[PDB]
Amino acid sequence: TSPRNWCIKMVCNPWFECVSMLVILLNCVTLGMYQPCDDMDCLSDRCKILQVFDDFIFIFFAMEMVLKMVALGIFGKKCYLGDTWNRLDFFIVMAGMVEYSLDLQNINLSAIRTVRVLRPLKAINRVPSMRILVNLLLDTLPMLGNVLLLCFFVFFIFGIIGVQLWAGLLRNRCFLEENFTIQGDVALPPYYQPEEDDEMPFICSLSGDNGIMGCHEIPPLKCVNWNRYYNVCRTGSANPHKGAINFDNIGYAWIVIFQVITLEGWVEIMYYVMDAHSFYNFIYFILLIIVGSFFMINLCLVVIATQFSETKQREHRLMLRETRAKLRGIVDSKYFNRGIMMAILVNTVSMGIEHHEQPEELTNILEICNVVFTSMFALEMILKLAAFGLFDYLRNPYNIFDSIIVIISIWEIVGQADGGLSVLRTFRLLRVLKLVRFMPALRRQLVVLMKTMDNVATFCMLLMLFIFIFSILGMHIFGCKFSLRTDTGDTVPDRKNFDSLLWAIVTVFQILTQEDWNVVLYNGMASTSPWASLYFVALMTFGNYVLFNLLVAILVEGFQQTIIAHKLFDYVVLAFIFLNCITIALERPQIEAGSTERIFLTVSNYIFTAIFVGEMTLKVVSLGLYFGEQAYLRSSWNVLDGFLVFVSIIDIVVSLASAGGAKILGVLRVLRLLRTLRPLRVISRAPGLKLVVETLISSLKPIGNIVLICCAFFIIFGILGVQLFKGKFYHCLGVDTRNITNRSDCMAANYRWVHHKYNFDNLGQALMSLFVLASKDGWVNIMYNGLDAVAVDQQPVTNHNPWMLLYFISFLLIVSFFVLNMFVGVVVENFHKCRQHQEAEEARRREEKRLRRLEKKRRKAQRLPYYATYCHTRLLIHSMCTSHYLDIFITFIICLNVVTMSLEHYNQPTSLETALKYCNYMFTTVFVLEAVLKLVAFGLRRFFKDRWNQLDLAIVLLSVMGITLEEIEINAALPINPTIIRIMRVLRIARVLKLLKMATGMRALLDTVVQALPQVGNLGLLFMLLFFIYAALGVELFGKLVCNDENPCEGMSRHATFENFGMAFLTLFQVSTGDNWNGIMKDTLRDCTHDERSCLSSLQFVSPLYFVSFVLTAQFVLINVVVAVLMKHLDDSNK
Ligand SMILES: CC(C)CCC[C@@H](C)[C@H]1CC[C@H]2[C@@H]3CC=C4C[C@@H](OC(=O)CCC(=O)O)CC[C@]4(C)[C@H]3CC[C@]12C
Ligand SMILES: CC(C)CCC[C@@H](C)[C@H]1CC[C@H]2[C@@H]3CC=C4C[C@@H](OC(=O)CCC(=O)O)CC[C@]4(C)[C@H]3CC[C@]12C
Ligand SMILES: CC(C)CCC[C@@H](C)[C@H]1CC[C@H]2[C@@H]3CC=C4C[C@@H](OC(=O)CCC(=O)O)CC[C@]4(C)[C@H]3CC[C@]12C
Ligand SMILES: *[C@@H]1O[C@H](CO)[C@@H](O)[C@H](O)[C@H]1NC(C)=O
Ligand SMILES: *[C@@H]1O[C@H](CO)[C@@H](O)[C@H](O)[C@H]1NC(C)=O
Ligand SMILES: [Ca+2]
Ligand SMILES: [Ca+2]
Repeated sequence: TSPRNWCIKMVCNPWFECVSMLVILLNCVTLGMYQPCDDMDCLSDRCKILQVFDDFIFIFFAMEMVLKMVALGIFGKKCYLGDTWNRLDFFIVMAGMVEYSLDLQNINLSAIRTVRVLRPLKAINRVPSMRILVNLLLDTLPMLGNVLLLCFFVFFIFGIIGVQLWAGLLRNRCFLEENFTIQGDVALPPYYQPEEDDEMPFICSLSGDNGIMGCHEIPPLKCVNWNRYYNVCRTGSANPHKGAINFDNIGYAWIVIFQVITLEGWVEIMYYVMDAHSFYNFIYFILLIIVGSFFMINLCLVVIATQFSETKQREHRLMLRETRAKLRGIVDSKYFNRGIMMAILVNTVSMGIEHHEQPEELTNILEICNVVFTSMFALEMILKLAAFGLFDYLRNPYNIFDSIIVIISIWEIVGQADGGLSVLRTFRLLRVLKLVRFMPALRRQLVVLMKTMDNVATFCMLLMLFIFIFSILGMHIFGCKFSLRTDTGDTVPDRKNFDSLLWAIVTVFQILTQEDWNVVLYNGMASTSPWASLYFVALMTFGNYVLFNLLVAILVEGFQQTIIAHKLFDYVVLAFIFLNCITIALERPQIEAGSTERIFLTVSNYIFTAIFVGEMTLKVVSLGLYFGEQAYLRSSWNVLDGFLVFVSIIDIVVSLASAGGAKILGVLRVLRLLRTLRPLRVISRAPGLKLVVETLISSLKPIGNIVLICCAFFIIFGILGVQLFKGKFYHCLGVDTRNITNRSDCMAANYRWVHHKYNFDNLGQALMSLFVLASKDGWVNIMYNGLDAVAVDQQPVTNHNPWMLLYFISFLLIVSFFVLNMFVGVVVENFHKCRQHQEAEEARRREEKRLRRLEKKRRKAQRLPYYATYCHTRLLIHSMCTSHYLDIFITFIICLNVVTMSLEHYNQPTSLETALKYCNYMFTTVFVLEAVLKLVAFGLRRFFKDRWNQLDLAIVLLSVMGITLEEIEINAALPINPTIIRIMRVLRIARVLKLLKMATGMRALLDTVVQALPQVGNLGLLFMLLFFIYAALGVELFGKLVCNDENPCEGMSRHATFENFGMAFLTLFQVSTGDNWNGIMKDTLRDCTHDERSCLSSLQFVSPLYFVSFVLTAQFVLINVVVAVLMKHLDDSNK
């Protein structure tokens, strides 16, 4: 109409969307300027100007809203409320109007002002690529409810189990005696805490609750041992982490289960529970890890990738002067090119050598060699411009980059006054990048990565929008509420605060990477309210388990003589190797010299070596050592077996050479390390594992180029870190660590000059610190050291140079991009091979599948025995009482059961106890009723043929078993062990399993997982083998590492030390989960008090290599498990 026609031209004008983006970004800038610490009631200048700015922003938002209503209509498809984001704009408009009205009404109510944080989200609609991507995500969300139902199942089951086991157990601190007598000056706290303010609480074990740490393990204070008076412990206090880690409610149990889904703070709460209730809760926590933290979030990855696959496909289916020429000859010689490669490579090596406290001669050699390299590069400059001409030299921009490098180097040499030595020397690293001009594979790989980034960029903007929104939300709700209290005369703010958008964004990025996100979880749950954990739950879930899986999907679909008998010899030698494994898992560094088991271990080594040399001889006489083709050493596995048996022989020889063992103890160490390497022939002696290892290697070449590029970036950033941080990672750890600046001040105080184990002095230490950074573990402390670092021998000061956040976070982003590229390369590599196999066997498989549709035709009507029950008083039972009208009742009763179990907590009302008793009676009675109903509906044939009525009968049998024991405590018929009652209650949870019948999506998805168990099981066996090998190897390397007060541990707390074997298997699992693995490797590399050779040994060479290699192999194995699940899911999508 005419009124509509007046404004449609302006509304449809792209100038309107341009000014919409302008004001959206201006609104983002206005939201970013909030200073929660300083903007107190907005009694400041910038507060007032920002209020005016936001006022104008809301005025324009209201104006554009009314313009679009009066130009497009309301409440219709063509109308304004047609697109989703228009409704969102209306939502912010309404919320802002409400906030403005309450501002007029003089009602502060700082909770609707916390809707401003949603205003940046409007930028999604006013960007085409962003709008398409977000619409695709919103369309793939409704198909994610299945894995969200899996999430609910394996959160609720573990929440019920946790609340039923450890309801309030975490609270029992160790108190003084009940009637305590003190002469005077009562300084004893009511209970015992090792650290101040219950930072590391002392959760005991109750009398009857067979924990481990039971108040007789108290640290003897070292006068009078005041600690021994903490005798009895009772369940009344605040519970650990300022009341944040407990199992009282089911919300708190869900918080803890989430904390172990993200694999952060796993061990701390694990040992909290072990202290509280029982040592055997490791089954609970390890099962939760394996099920949730790996089989859930990676099923989330699989589901998002798949759903985005056919959601891309669905939308896609809707559409569907004479010397100049002579001087060139020297250039294109293919050997001069290699000579300049060698020059550049040795220049890189020269830049890598520099370290802290250089010898005076060494830096001179470095600068002279720099001059030589700059002279050679300038010679190439002048040569190529002459022999080619100006245009030809400038035709290729690689030569332009070379000229830039030469100019910068020359200026650096010339600029010997100031400034040049600070930046241009740091710019020397550009010469490393000249290799791209030469390596042919790293051109194609880099171009492919840029082709990917052609799709990543919009998703990067989406991620930045998301992180900005949540950083603003954090500033709003956590501003000035994270203030750590006074310890030196002032309440210094926590480093992971939310007081400024710089710190807000760094903290939100840190939370997304899952490093010390539990600390901010606790300090935001103990400051505002326990409901503040929803902030972190939403942040982590949308970021990691939705958005990052979305990016993975984006990339994946962007790409897409003597007699010989060999009947059971392999199987029997596999059994022998397993027995060898059993005796390898025993060589703990705790056996007394000459003990009974020591002799057994020696003789077992001898007999196993005899068996292996026997099979060696059998194989070689069957084949021949190297005597022609088809010999013993013509396969990789046979060569490995030969190497292992030869190592065992030479180790036995050296052991028999024990007489005069000096100077060969290192040789014994090396032979023992290879002895740990020994249990690896199971791969050779098994077909499935051998095939899987072959496939794992075949899936490593396609990502080999990306691995080389990422190692090159590690070297580049290592040299950069060496430049930036040389002697700056030294601090005076002492009583004060205050009012002191340089090391001379510390030596005046005589505290200590502590040298961090993670620092950038050498390039090897820089590379180890960079690997710790790039594993998104322990990287926050490294970053804090970087920002704090000041100079060679003075105290780092807090946030001295925040600009180094760029280094420490750009490294994380580049390594993350390369890791996602390795993951997608592995996925697409498996895709090709599995696709071929599919074609072939599935063509034959779709022949028999039409044969199976003919089988259903056959199925037909075999006079189904409904008549036998019809008119037999079951005329209603078989049909009218087995229909979906009767099973909705079962599902409703199950949901009521779920919400009843979700009500148990600590100190619950006894009235509520009896209410749950009656509800449980109701549920059990109706379950028995429906079991009888189906039993009379049909006879014993389908009773076991259904295979699900079996499940219902098992559930009702367990239920009636549980309820009967309750009556025993009413009539006091017999004293029943409370453990049996606990088992019955904790296994009442099995009534959830009946939801699996109607959740046909659960059946489909879990099945799709199930027919991946060939590959998943084989990789799991390989992964257990990796744990075995690396655990034995760690037992011998780090076994003698004593954990005590004299050696204050950081990562190996109580049962994670490498002392025994199993205590090393636990810590290898903990490293595999990436929880405080860097801490553990900090414990391993540690100069001791000369009490053992291990600290003073070559552990610096092998411990970082140990941990790095284990982390890499574990991650690769788990990635290939995920990939196998993904390809089986896509093959199921084919069928
Ligand atoms: C739906 C969830 C999973 C994602 C959406 C995130 C936010 C919309 C929610 C999740 C966490 C909630 C916060 C949890 C904690 C806080 C502090 C909490 O503490 C207070 O009572 C402060 C009272 C005051 O400041 O006067 C009040 C609710 C609030 C603001 C909540 C506001 C709304 C939040 C940020
Ligand atoms: C399947 C096999 C090839 C690998 C897995 C074997 C482990 C499950 C078993 C085999 C030997 C067992 C170890 C045998 C010896 C020890 C030392 C033992 O501690 C002590 O002897 C000191 C305390 C004391 O002496 O009473 C604790 C059990 C432990 C770690 C056992 C942990 C579990 C182990 C490693
Ligand atoms: C390639 C990325 C994925 C990981 C790189 C792993 C290794 C190549 C790095 C990590 C740990 C580094 C080692 C860490 C410790 C040292 C410091 C330095 O040893 C010293 O302290 C010298 C003084 C002395 O102890 O005598 C020699 C380099 C070295 C072996 C480093 C050599 C290079 C290592 C093995
Ligand atoms: C440190 O220096 C300050 C200077 O202001 C002084 O007041 C203080 O007594 C010194 N010592 C300690 C332990 O703080
Ligand atoms: C180190 O700090 C002290 C503080 O008393 C100062 O006097 C001195 O100049 C500083 N620098 C040195 C010792 O090189
Ligand atoms: Ca982690
Ligand atoms: Ca951590």
